[PDB]
Amino acid sequence: MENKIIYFLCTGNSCRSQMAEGWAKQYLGDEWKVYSAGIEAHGLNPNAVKAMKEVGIDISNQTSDIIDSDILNNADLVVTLCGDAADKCPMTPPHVKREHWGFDDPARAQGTEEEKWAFFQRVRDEIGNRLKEFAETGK
Repeated sequence: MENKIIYFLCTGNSCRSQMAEGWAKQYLGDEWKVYSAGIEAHGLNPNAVKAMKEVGIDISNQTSDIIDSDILNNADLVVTLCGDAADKCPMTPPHVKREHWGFDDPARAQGTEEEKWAFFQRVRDEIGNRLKEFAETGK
C-alpha cells in the first residue's frame, strides 16, 4: 500500500541514497514508500549493494535516478544525506518536510582497499543508526 513517501537525496544517488533506502525499509514499513534521488546518478553502485547485502539487506533490486521535483513535492519527507546536496530542493511545500546530515561519498574513500572498505562499513553503520534514530525518535 502507500500512506507516506520518504525521498532520499544526496550529491550522488548511487551510494548514500541507495544504502539509506535499504536501511529505511528495515527500520520503517509499508506505512511509507521509500525511494532515492540525487543531484546526479551513475548506477546502483556495487559498493551500495555489497555493503547492504553483507547485512542481509539485498538492495540489488533497487535502481538510481537523478532528482525529480514531481516526487520531492509530494513526499512526506526529503532526507538531504549531505549538506552540499540540501541546496537541490526545488520544491518542498508544507505537504513535505526536510531533514539534513553530512555523509561524504564512500566510493571515493581511499588510503588502501581495506581503508576504503572500512569507510563503506562506517557509512552504512551511521546511515543505519540514522534511520534507527529517525524511526525511534520520530524526528
